[PDB]
Amino acid sequence: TNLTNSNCVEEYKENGKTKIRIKPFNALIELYHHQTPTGSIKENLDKLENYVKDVVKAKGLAIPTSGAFSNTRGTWFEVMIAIQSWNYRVKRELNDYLIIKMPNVKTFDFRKIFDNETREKLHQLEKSLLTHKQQVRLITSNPDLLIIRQKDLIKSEYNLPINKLTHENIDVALTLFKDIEGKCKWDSLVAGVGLKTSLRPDRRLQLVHEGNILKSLFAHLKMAYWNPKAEFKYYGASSEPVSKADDDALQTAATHTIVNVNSTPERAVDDIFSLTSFEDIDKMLDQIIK
Amino acid sequence: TNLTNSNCVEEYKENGKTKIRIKPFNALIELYHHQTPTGSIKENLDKLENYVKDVVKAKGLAIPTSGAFSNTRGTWFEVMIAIQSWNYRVKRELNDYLIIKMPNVKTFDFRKIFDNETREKLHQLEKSLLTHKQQVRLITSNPDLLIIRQKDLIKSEYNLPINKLTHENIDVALTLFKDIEGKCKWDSLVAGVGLKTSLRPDRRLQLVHEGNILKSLFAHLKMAYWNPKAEFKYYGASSEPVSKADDDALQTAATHTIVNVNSTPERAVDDIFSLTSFEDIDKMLDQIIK
DNA sequence: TCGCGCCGGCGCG
DNA sequence: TCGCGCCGGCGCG
Repeated sequence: TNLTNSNCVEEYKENGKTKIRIKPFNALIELYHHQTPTGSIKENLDKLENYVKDVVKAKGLAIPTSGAFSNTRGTWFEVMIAIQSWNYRVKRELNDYLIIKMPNVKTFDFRKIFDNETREKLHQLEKSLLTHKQQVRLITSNPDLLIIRQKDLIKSEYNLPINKLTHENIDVALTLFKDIEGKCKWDSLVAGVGLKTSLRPDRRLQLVHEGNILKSLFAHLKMAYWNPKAEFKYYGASSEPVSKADDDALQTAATHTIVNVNSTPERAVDDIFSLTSFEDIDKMLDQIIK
Repeated sequence: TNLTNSNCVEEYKENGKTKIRIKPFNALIELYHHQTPTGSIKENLDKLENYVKDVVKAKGLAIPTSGAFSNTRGTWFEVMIAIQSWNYRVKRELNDYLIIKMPNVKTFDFRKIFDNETREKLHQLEKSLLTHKQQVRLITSNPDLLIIRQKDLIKSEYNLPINKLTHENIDVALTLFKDIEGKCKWDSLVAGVGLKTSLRPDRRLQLVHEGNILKSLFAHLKMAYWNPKAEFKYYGASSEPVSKADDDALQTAATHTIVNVNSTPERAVDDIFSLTSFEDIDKMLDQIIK
């Protein structure tokens, strides 16, 4: 029952004071180093949170703020999803798919996945958009999850499953994006997913912005390569129940598709998934892919 | 120095426990009942926050959570802006403008401001968007601030300035939206503003969604009334410094304007204002209006 | 009851 | 240092 030797929380100094820092990956390793998480997702998140709370208590330290936990829970959910997605393509034996948890736009802009030709197409768009009196851009956060269909990206090292959470295992899932840098043909990118532990009426609209901007960059590519068949879909996924009001908001259109009376309107977010269990991650990936 | 008789915090029961509730309007009245706020905005917000914090301390009660303050600060800033905007149109003598702090989409959907003819134009769009296999919508939060140019809406009661914050004064500013219900011609709506005490890379993109959706509803109206001259602009306003990265994000395009090579692209958010002082609110309104 | 729309406090490079 | 992108906890009808 000894919790005082845990490293899921770290001490550091700032302005002559000792401060507390949650180490979200350490919490995952210290709970899941023999087996990867199973059952209800939300409960595992609360379990991890109550674990760090017990640790700080046992060490006699100040409880981390709600913001620290907001941040921390976001990472847990993403890593749970990234690991489950890694194992999905192994057990399904998807020789030509990758599901990749992306870092932030500054560490690695998702545009860097694309081959030289496609990056130049996007550079032409970006540069022309700035060639006006009123300069415009197309900025969004990196998608949390990207689904890429390209057979020659898959190496045999990806075909070893993750049965336990180590520093080494979490590292490989979270640096997967590095292997595909400058290698994806434009239509290899088939889907992205936004991952949220919970939704708010304000925060759910960030999923619409994301889908809208991504589908707008993709529609440019479809015209630059005059391909009417290639599709890019954008999805949402919550760990909580999704309400009617959440559902309506996320039916919102990618606005460039609704200008004309005889256009068929596209949703910016094609579907929203309520991931109750780890089995639901597999279910979600089944729908997105097949 | 007696803080124990203050009503800026309220006690209420929930599951056999006594809970604390900030009363954000009471905090404003108890600080500004002789004169309306002046000087630096951010400092007045911190002043109001430190006032309720001193009150709970003096009463020996639990300090409200950061979420309670997040909520509370949002209301203070909006009311400060609403009151300053009320006084702006008086001192400028804008006989044909109203600046209105809107409630939420459920209390009063901003679409209800419009006259019967324009509401039917939007109902045709909404209903047709649902008349597909994949149903789509155009959902956003209500704009925080709306600027309406229509001379016949202005009554003489609006021309009395607000020199002190009472329950009665805050009520009139915050129910102003009720007077214009079903009265605005479509092109009377000239601007909306999103008001934020601070920005985040995620949260600032909600201003882009808002602008994008609003300009998409307005572009429909421009076509339904075949008017190439009518404009609707969308603006942001922070109480903190705005960074280069905030600036870039909010240069993002209303995506329906960038489809074609010879389109002139429009920003979804036309400008972002950093409101340091109350004088800056006046400055901002000067640019938006004239 | 919950729906709305608010925003602060992160861990990490 | 700050930029990224995370999300919980509201007051109110």
